[PDB]
Amino acid sequence: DPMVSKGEELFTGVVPILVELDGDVNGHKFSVSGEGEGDATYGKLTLKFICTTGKLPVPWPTLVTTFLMCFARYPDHMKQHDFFKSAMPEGYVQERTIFFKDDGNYKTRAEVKFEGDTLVNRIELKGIDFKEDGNILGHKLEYNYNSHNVYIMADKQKNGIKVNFKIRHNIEDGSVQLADHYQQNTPIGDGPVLLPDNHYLSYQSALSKDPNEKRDHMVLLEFVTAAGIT
Repeated sequence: DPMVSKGEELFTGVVPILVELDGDVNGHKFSVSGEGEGDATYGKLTLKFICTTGKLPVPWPTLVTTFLMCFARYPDHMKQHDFFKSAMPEGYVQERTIFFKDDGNYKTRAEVKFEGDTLVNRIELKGIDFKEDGNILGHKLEYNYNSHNVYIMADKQKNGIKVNFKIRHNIEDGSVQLADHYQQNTPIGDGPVLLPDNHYLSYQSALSKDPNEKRDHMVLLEFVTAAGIT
């Protein structure tokens, strides 16, 4: 399929990645830079993020979703449902509202696209209505991350997709902070895109620290595999 071919030819090997985020949560301003690489053959991403403005005013785990679904491994039987690669190289827009149960919300807008051989994720994040002493602004969230399925459906009328899912972040008292994600993606280009049957992406995410890094940062390892269309 010459369409399926165009995304294979873009993602076949290891692709360098750059991430840039500008944040404002309750007027707490911050900037994060990320670098690393994806290998969609293995559904694999390796990234390191640095808060370049000092202390990150929110927990790192709250940002993991915001900080690359074009790097999903879609099994061979499922290549015709891979919207994300299909939008490339022109890229797509990923928008979210993320409602933290009993606390504030994030509204995110991202542009995911190639800048030459580099896959780039440019993000703006605005957070509003947080409790200065809640789980988020009071940094009560554990530095860890659970596995989660993410459910994709077409949004035919917008030539794109909608994605809905919940993340439960562990609190340090042993309870969980719910983070209910609503998402929409739309291609940046005017060309055809692959619009998927309902399926899901399975995520595993491991958070770590770079022993020689003094800035406030996060090392993120993610594996992402499409499923749910046998």
